[PDB]
Amino acid sequence: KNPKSDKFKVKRFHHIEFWCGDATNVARRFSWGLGMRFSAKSDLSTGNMVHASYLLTSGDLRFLFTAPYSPSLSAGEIKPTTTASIPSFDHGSCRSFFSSHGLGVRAVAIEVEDAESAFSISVANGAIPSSPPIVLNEAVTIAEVKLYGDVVLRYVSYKAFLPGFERVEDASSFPLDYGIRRLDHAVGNVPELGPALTYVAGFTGFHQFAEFESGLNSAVLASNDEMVLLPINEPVHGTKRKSQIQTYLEHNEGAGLQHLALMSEDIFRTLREMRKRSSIGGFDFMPSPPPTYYQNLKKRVGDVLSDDQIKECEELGILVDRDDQGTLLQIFTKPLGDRPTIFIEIIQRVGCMMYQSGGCGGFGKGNFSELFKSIEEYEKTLEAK
Amino acid sequence: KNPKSDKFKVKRFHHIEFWCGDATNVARRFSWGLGMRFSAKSDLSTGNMVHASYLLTSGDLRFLFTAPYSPSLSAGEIKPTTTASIPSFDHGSCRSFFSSHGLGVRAVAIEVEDAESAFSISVANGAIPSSPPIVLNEAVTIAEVKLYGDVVLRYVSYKAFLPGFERVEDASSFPLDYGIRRLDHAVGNVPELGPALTYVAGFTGFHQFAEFESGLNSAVLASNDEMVLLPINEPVHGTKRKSQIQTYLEHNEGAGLQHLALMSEDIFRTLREMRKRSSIGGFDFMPSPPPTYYQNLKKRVGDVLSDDQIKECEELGILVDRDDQGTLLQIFTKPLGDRPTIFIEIIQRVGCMMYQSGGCGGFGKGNFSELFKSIEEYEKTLEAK
Ligand SMILES: Cc1c(C(=O)c2c[nH]n(C)c2=O)ccc2nnn(C(C)C)c(=O)c12
Ligand SMILES: Cc1c(C(=O)c2c[nH]n(C)c2=O)ccc2nnn(C(C)C)c(=O)c12
Ligand SMILES: [Co+2]
Ligand SMILES: [Co+2]
Repeated sequence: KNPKSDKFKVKRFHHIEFWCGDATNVARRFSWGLGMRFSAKSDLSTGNMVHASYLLTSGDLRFLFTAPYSPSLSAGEIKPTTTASIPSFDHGSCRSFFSSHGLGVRAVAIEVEDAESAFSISVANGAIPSSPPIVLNEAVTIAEVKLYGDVVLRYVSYKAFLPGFERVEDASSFPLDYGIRRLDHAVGNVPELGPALTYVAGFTGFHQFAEFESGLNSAVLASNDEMVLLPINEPVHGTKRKSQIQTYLEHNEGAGLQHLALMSEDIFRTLREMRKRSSIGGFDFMPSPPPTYYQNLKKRVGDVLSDDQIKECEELGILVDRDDQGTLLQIFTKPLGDRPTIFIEIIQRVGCMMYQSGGCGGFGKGNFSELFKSIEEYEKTLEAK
Repeated sequence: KNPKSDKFKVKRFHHIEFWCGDATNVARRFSWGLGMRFSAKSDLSTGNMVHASYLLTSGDLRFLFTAPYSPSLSAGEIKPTTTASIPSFDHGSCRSFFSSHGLGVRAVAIEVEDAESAFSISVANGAIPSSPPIVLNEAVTIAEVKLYGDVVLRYVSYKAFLPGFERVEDASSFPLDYGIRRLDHAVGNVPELGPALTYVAGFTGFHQFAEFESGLNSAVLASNDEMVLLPINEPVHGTKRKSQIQTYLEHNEGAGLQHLALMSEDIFRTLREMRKRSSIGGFDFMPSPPPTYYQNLKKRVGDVLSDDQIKECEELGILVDRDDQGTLLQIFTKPLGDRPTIFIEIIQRVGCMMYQSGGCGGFGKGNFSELFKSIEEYEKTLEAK
């Protein structure tokens, strides 16, 4: 049941902004590791004396990497005379964010029909303001409200990347592509799920998205057409193995974005490409499930995936779960940086054709149980041996 | 003339430590871009609750990348009970360094016979102390004194990487190698050369190394066998084109390390490998000199390099200079990070065989003149056209 109760018109995920210490090195590492091309920049070479911002793209996926210059470079400036291309940026906030959380997501940006109205309605409905609506070059409006922790939800709307950004010279823009195409969902970790859900659903009108002992409780908020999907987790205390949600909050110094799920148009090719680069500057993946997990795949997805595709899932370490409507293939990277906080999910969904409906196949909640049972069977198999 | 006046026994460059915001992403980028393998780590997985440190190696070259965790993780600790593997590390200092300078070199480390005596003698001779001698696991002694700006000169001595570091698992250690073999020299930029030279030569006993209108004055300090080479630059003001040394001081917020020169055993192969990766996560190089520069190469190094090697220098953008004792091949990267501050030089020296004597061929000072004349001739050639 989707009551379609959005309080403003939301279109789709627009971009994700990382706040970095050095945006150059993070962006180059992500570009090689994820197969995203350098598409736009705003830095000293474009007249920005305030921050360095580099944009990577793959299909519709946009990752923005931003870091501050020395404040001394823009000492003469005031907000009305700023050279920053993102006027919500603030040296002090950026340094405090990164000092407090390390590398991670500052902004989850969604495209809306009218960012000014989205901001007004949001705050009228309980959102905590972060940056007021600002119109850039009479062409794009940006506004920001607090989402959770130090993460903001950013509204962007276009009259017809951003003004002040320059498209990147083809020589520096190598056309990497490993198959990633868009942001599927963006997941937050919070100390208390209930108040976080009430707050965000409160000011967006986003509804609970229906789903279907291991560290978390979660719920998913969704836009009208369910193409903007915002899951939120809380830890469950008093277990035997410590909650990874609690571990996150400790190392992140509080709530923040936990993982970004990136849709691939061919998850086999994405994972082959990413795995070739894991030890030469790219991203590492979580340890693969045991062969028992994959033997168990025939009995639950044998009608969707052939035996060859199931064994290709096994070679690549890919997980599979299924809804009543569709099938999901997924895998998780190790943490993106020094701290055991943010990671990335690669995902591809099968089914729910009408275009594919958002969230088709769920989010893989069933894989917590299947991973447990598969690890237990595998140990018993070898113990027997 | 080398008066061999070192005040303690200095062996060779040991390592260079970068202070980072996220050590994971900088280290992976450098590894791919320079062809250095992951060799050792000290982080949460080794019991270090204070900092993440990752060591890359190529031949004898050691790059250490370090970033702080949340101070909350080590709140219970005191220096006598620390889990840090580098006891001079300090959260506040590291955050201030990076906030002030961005990505750059915190420590130039040299191996000495006795780090405690090197520290005592240094301070007795004017060095400003930074971290007192500390003996690690009864096996290695580390001490630090101020060099210039927020850069320290670090002494390391071994009884027989560092205690508390673990060697890295072969799977995560891909044996990259593009030919780089050791640190040749490490160059500082300061506002006033005279007092910097007096200070450092004062407490080391290092002597001036003999050399042979464009932005700088420089001088080179050297150890007894001239294998530790520490050039220092100051800007020259009142020129037409602004001094790149002054630009550095402005964007770096004061003095600091300007470039690291990395010796290659085959600079042609290094530059081919590095240039293939420039647009896929590696390092970019300065714009190549015009063809006139390379036509002029025959008249000054035609006796050292064949016409094929000279045209291979041209394909790769390599510079050539020569002393009265040896020949030098060199090239410069664009800045390593967001700010126009630190960069890297790749170098290979021809001559002075006895082993090769340090500094053989100089540092390429003659290339400032040759680059000017070559750019002038090339423009006149095309202007004529
Ligand atoms: C992150 C994750 C998801 C996931 O992505 C979501 C779960 N709920 N929602 C809304 C989601 O987006 C699904 C199954 C998983 N199974 N095992 N693991 C281990 C490596 C610890 C997971 O991390 C894991
Ligand atoms: C850095 C550099 C050196 C160098 O490495 C040293 C010069 N003196 N000492 C002690 C050194 O180590 C030599 C010649 C150069 N010619 N042109 N350029 C332009 C790209 C701006 C240089 O940057 C350049
Ligand atoms: Co997910
Ligand atoms: Co040099």
